[PDB]
Amino acid sequence: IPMVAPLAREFRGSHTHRATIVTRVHTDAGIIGEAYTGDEHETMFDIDRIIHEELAPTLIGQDAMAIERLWDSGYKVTFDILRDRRLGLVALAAVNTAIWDAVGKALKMPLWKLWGGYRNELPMIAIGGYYGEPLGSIADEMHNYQELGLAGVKFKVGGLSAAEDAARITAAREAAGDDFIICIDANQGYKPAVAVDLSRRIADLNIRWFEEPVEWHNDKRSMRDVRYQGSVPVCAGQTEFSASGCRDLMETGAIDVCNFDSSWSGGPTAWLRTAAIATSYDVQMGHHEEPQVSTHLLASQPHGTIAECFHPDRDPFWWNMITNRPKLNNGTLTLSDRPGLGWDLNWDYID
Amino acid sequence: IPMVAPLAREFRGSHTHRATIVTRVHTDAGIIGEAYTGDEHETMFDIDRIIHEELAPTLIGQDAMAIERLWDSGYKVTFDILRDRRLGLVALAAVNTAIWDAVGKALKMPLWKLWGGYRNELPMIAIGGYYGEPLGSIADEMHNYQELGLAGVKFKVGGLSAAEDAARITAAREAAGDDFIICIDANQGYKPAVAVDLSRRIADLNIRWFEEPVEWHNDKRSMRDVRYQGSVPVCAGQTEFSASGCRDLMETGAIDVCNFDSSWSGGPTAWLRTAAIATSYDVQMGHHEEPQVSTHLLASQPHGTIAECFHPDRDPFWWNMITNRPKLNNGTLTLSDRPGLGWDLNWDYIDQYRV
Amino acid sequence: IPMVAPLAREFRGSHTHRATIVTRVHTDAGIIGEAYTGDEHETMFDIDRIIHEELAPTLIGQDAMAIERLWDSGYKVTFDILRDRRLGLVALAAVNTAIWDAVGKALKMPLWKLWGGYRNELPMIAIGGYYGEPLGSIADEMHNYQELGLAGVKFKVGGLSAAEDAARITAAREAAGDDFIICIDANQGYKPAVAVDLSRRIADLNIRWFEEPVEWHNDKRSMRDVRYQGSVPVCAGQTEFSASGCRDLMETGAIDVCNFDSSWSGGPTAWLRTAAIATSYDVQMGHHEEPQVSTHLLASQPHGTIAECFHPDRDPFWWNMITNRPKLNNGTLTLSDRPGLGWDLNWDYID
Amino acid sequence: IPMVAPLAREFRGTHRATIVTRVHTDAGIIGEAYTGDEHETMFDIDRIIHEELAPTLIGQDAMAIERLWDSGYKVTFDILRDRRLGLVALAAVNTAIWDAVGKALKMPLWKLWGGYRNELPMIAIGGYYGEPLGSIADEMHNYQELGLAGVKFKVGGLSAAEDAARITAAREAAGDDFIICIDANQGYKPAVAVDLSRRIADLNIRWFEEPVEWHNDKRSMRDVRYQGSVPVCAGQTEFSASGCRDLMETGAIDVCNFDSSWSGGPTAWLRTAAIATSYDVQMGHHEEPQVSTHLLASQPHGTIAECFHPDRDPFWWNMITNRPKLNNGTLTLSDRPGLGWDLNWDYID
Amino acid sequence: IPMVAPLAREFRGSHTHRATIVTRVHTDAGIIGEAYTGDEHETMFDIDRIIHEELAPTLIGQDAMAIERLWDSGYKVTFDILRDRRLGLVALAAVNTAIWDAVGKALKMPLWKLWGGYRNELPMIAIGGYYGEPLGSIADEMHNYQELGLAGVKFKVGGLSAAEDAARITAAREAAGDDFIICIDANQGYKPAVAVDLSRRIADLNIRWFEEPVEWHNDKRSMRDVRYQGSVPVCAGQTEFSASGCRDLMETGAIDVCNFDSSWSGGPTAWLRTAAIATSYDVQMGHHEEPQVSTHLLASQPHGTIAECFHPDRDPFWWNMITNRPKLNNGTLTLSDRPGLGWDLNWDYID
Repeated sequence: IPMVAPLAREFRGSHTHRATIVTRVHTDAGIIGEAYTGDEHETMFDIDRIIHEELAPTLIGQDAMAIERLWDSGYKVTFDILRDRRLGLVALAAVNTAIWDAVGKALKMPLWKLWGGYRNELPMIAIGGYYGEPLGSIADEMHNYQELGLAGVKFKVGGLSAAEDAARITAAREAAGDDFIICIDANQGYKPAVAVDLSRRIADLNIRWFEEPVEWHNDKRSMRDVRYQGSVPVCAGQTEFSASGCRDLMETGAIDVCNFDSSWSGGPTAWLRTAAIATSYDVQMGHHEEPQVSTHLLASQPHGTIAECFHPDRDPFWWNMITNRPKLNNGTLTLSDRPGLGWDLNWDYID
Repeated sequence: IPMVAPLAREFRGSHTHRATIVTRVHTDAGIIGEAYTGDEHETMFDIDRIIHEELAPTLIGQDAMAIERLWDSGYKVTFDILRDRRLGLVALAAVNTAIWDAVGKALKMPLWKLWGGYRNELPMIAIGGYYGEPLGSIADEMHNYQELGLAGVKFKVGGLSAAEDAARITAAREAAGDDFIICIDANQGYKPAVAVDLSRRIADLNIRWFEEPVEWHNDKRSMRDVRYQGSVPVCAGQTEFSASGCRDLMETGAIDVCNFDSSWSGGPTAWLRTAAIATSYDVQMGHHEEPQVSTHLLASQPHGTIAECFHPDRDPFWWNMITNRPKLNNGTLTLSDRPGLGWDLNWDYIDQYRV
Repeated sequence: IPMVAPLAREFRGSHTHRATIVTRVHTDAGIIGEAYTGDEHETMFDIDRIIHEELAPTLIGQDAMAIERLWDSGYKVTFDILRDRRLGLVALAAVNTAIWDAVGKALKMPLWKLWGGYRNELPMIAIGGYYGEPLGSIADEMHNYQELGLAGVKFKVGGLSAAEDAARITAAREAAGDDFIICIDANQGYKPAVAVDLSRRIADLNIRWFEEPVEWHNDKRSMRDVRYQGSVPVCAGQTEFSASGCRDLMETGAIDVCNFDSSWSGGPTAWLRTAAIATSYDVQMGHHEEPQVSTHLLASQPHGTIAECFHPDRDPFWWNMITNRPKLNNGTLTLSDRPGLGWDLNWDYID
Repeated sequence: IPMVAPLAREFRGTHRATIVTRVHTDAGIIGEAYTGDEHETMFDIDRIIHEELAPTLIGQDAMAIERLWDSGYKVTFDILRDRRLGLVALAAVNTAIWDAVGKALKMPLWKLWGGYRNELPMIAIGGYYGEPLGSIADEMHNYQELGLAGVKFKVGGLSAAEDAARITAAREAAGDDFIICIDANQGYKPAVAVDLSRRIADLNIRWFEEPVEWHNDKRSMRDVRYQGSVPVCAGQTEFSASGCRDLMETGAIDVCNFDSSWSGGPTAWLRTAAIATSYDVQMGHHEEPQVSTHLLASQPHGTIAECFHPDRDPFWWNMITNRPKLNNGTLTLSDRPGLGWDLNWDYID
Repeated sequence: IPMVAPLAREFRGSHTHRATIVTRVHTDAGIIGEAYTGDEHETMFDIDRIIHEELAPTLIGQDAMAIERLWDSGYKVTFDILRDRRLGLVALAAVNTAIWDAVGKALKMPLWKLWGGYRNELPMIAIGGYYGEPLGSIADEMHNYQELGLAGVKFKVGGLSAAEDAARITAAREAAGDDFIICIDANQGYKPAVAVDLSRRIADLNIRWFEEPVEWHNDKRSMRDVRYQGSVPVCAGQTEFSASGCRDLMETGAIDVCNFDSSWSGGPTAWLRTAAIATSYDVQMGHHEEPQVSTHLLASQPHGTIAECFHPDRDPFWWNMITNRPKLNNGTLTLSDRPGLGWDLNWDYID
């Protein structure tokens, strides 16, 4: 199926702001592959430019079925020495996502199955527990996510001290009950000793995992210590650039869960390689937000964990962009059989 | 001490069965080295062929005293790339053990001493806790073991959820009291996360060690993690083919104790290499089953731990094969000064099950 | 700022004994660099011989300002194949510390500031808890240290069973109360299993760190395990000959704190290098004894920890050698703004 | 010396862009320096310098380097932007502070940072594809004229065969006594890089900089190091001392060219240097000669300073009016305090 | 067989000098285990002292047949944290070797065979090529070693540039011809770059191995590099304190041959463990000098290489202390069936 044209529409919404780039790739057949990815702002147009003048050229007229070849060719945009490597990886991820959506449709295959079809449903939690209580107190916020029918939450920490953040984590546990998944994300905020201290303080609250517990410079070796001296499993990966970066994390013994973001690292083709390596290390797979694509990627794997999304006011793109978004049935989301990503977009909202 | 002949006597005995080969190395002096090794059944005869057709040629007429020269030549049988590598290892181990017995007798030295002589006594446990209670309830099984003089038990697990298995281990601990050693064996049965769950659940039960907790493909690194995220020491090495494999285990930080099985990996010569490696990594040595050889090996090393055997039902050989077997006295077994393995084989028994 | 002469003044003092070599480096200016370092009794004269016959010829006439150059040529004394490598390392440190004291003075800069200037105040613990109770019972001793203004103690262990030594530590904790710092020092006396056992027992006594828990031959890896299987952080680095040796310790994941001794392996120049290597591994810096120098080294670093000393009956030097010794204030110490090491040696004592 | 103010003067000469950072003190001392070559993000890094860094410095003791550097380090914690922005803003401030404390102490940085030596060879970065500076032979001779010690020849863009030919040419034109480092800019496939390395084993190449693709450089360039014939150099792409420790721990490099203006300033660069000594790796430095000359000179394992042709980099040549004269490709630093450079305010405006 | 008395006889012979300790372990049987170990001169009486006051107490009345037990008990002497660890290792080694000779005699087994019996025949080379040419010119020296029947020489280097040393090595190869083994030893004298350069320079002279090429501090990694960037095998280990240290050199991929010295690190019991570690690493075994002991250690091992001795003028102890050295034939030495080390010491030379 030759490709005829890749177009891209730019978004922006407030709540400070949410942006994304809808990418579509029309083919010589009647199929149009589409997916929106990346929530990037200040660099949204340098990325859109990379897609039209750098990636577009090596795609137009190519067989959309030979993904390895196309991906191999577009992977050169990550070689530019003068710009932030992410601009090339996010652009590449955008085209790789839209293409994959096209191939699935052309094979009449939902992406969760084309990628392995381990299962068509998984739990989904919400990223909350933001400092400042912009969503109310931990009690109200936690109960709101339950009413929404979510499986659990990715509670934010890393801003206060072990003791203080330990209270907040405890408040959540008590408000939601034991029948709620609770993960904690530090965003690389703690120094190794603080994170260990915290890890031990909540050893009894049943925390799913401690996401990016320590500072950035030596996170591999440091979260490894937090992992072996702490009481809760460690998760990371979103900050890596490629599969090689997630492998190094795994080799260092720093993680239990890898949350490599495909929208940030070159698309599903890159994420599926990380996925395969995770099996050889017995490491579970996760995915930093991006529900529109994580659900399929995760579900498709025997080691996939949970899917993540934000509160409707934190992220409008997932609650409005999709009109056929499955109903949360007791925390778990079941993917349909609709080929590709199988999503129905909302063009009135798009504009 | 020239090599005149190798006699092989394999035999099966049902309890579903117990098999082994008895190897005998005759010498031009009066001496006759012998020992029974391994528990191969379906491949037993392939191993027999490797022994007489591949190993005997390099032994007959050679100086049994130059064990390294002999081991070096025979090691090549493990090079065949079209067969299971274990066949060559079990063959090499069988003959190697026999020779050591011969040299022990020629030197009028009991192996536990000729190999080191750290001590001549050590505790022994029984491998039990089988699912299905084939030996009675957990309680009855431990009591039977204590009354038999055993030091403790290597309890089976790896077949249920962390909750279930933890409950089963409690019973065992609860039924035997504190003066009893308790190790657990999952046989590579759990997924890392589950192994860790269990490990922490039995943290206050004084569990000697968690043997082979995780699945086979990534066992080294995964059990490494069960070792640092869990609460109990970890043991492995039995599934390794050689000393190198064990070294990787120790270099990975996977084990606290290595249970390299000599009968399965080239005999005492290779085991002692592994045990030497173990000392540089401060890893304690253990040995999976084979009490007729492990007692000497483990007793000779400064870092040796405990020997293992089964219930007479599970394994009839240890109890019926040896005649001058020492009486278990309150968990420990002390070796005599009898040269070599110093064992007295019961040929009425052997003759009864020869094949 | 050239060299005019190196003066050495050896002396012993009995309580087995306390020995040390005072070194003075004279400049063409009116400045004299001086410092006492070590505690090498029997090999004392051997060291002074190295200082005079091997190092002096590479310093006289040279510029003291070029620390890196003088160091690089002096390090040759560590190459001798026929003697303990410590001999050459101690001699190089003896002159290296004095030289630093000289440029410190010639720059009107107190060493803690010249070497980084992170802070100018830090806690100090006493190294006691000796088997045989040479300073009374554990209760009397901890109190004796509290009355002196010390922040805590580094308790000696490594000689008895985990249970016994665990009771000993509980005694010190129970006597001092919670507002006291407690570290334990095994001096490479335990087997890993015993160390991990002990570590779990004292888990509720809030131990700052477990210094050199295991036997020497496989210490790196063995203590890494006591770190991941145990409950308290591990410290080591004094037994190491160089920055590289401390790096291995760090690369193995063996330590939480590196206590590399400036005086035992080259001097401040080597110590500072190890400190930089530690920042890269999120490892904190400590320093085995040598308060007359450790205070300046540790105070300058952002990851610096605690300074250490001995009871006056154990080490008369730190307590009698310095006439302007800083005052302990509820466990803390503060350095003046005086150039170099800023110390006033009591010559009424050096005799 | 307390901070009284930090002034930022950025300018532009396909382009050259830098920020001249100046740190005013309570005394009459002003720590100044220009650092890095950011053009697109220039104004964002300038903003980080005044809105995020300035507050942590005004009224502080410039002497306590560790303390100041330690609080300004958080500019690198922002998860929503290139990490390089804070890193660059931090280097700018840290570099200007060093010159200040250097001037306050009457010490030239090359000596204050160690003072191993005051002289070192300097090579130029050239041999650009397209021959913008003329044929290889003429560009080599041109650098010979200028008295440079050698060149850092660009490669990584053609076949092992072609680049080897280009590199040979250079050897042919320059002679034997001329340093020749090659630079791929992470452009080769491991296999191709070994091929090139082997082919040039007799041209006496000083080192091979960033030979293989970025994604797995550590392990990959390490293989080039062991399967090839010439020493490998990398580090400029690392964000920190830790990244550099990794290249070293992996056995990837022979020389580390960590870039000071790019990763936090001299305070960070000197940490990577301490580390390197423990691995016996030599220290190099990606361009920025106005700062690298002192850093490298001060270390016992220092190697070479780098600069560009007057056509490619006007700043070094036009801004500092008292650049040392080259002698057989070697450069001697003066005893002037701090960095000792005298900017050209005419050119600045 | 019980031990009744450990007798030591200090040895001092001028050439600077050769010193050694002749240790004799007496038993209630006829047997007397005897041997002379290492070369310590000034620390000599310290070592001798450690033997009588620290080790003899743990041997008298004991069973010499229980080596592991005895060795494990003697090891504690290497625990003294206040003195060069070598003193205890050398004392431990003296006692251990003497005991092995006793058990070999009690078992009527020659050690080479009791330790393995791989072979009773191995080649021997001489340590030579000393700077200053005190043993004549290179050619003269090579021809000397050949007329003596030696199989080769261990040529000294590490003092000059790669070029000049490459020529010294060239002179030797050219004076000895190809029928000669040529190993080189830098005694940790070069910098990595210079050693690689020298290694690449001599790639055609057929050099058996490059011994301790680089400086001490980071020798493990730095020699791995010499090994992979150079052209000749690398040998080291004699500078290591234990088998763990040799295990580290192996895990780092630094050597091809391990020349761990028994008389310097705890004796045969220790060296045999290192030998076993070495087979799991496909690394060959060597032995820094001590031919009176190494001949048996190396021959017993299937991966043993070459025994080393000195020129009669560099060391008279191997040529005069052993009244019954087998004669060199075609550069190889052949061991007899005499129990233990099977040597007849020259008591004339001893008194």
